[PDB]
Amino acid sequence: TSPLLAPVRQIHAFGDAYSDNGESQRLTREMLAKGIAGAQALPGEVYWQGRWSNGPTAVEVLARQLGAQLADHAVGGAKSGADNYYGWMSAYRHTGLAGQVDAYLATLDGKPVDGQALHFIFVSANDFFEHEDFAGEQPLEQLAGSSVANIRAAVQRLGEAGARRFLVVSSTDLSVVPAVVAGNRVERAQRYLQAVNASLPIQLAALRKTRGLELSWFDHLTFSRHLRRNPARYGLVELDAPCQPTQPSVRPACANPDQYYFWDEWHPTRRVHQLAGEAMAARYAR
Ligand SMILES: CC(=O)SCC[N+](C)(C)C
Repeated sequence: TSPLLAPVRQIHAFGDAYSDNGESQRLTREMLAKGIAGAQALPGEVYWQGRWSNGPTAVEVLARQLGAQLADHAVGGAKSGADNYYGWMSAYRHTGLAGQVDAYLATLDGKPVDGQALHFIFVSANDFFEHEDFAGEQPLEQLAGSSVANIRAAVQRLGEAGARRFLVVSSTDLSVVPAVVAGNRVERAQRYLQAVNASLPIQLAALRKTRGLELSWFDHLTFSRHLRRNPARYGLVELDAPCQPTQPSVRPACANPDQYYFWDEWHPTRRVHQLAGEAMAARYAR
């Protein structure tokens, strides 16, 4: 190990349902009130306080561990570019990573970026899910290259505006997601996530060096592989079945959710989010 990075007192989080701590719920409630075409209530009835899980997301645990306030801009469905898996949001708000970056910068209205705040980025899953669900054109190698470029551009744009500290999360292991397994798409997920995770850290290391940034890379795939190889160590028992099935329809939730890896068919449980948050916090002093 090298020296721990300096303490963190403010996080700005950008990303998708792996981080969202209430934004998709707030926005969809707004959209429903306004009669927006296509709007639906997200995340749904079988979720904890608007999180796409049964508890806090990894970034919420990271903030708790580190003693930081959290401004969590992440939106369930968010892609790495401007928009969302949920196409019907585009007309109302651009909620992808690039959209969230634009909205954060516009809220600053010329005032300075907090150079001490950690800019946490965790996105790309929906790039893959939209591509598979709506038969996207690109070869997965090209889709991964677009994901990588999008995330690099978000770091560059935040740095441009004055951000100095970043934590960028890798692709998760999409290959073990229950919906991917049920779609017989394990190899395509493997190929997509390997491409993102090989390229992105090399691009971010160059950007870090050029702009004098503090940028930490969190390898979520290494993290999940280690958990899923040694589950008993962490008190996990069921790695594959969702605790709270939703497809084809909502069924009764499992008795022992802290023994389950997956909450629904796409999203991990509060236990896994806890472990992930603790792992992410390990690079920083309290
Ligand atoms: C209830 C669900 O999660 S459906 C899948 C939606 N997703 C593509 C945005 C993850």
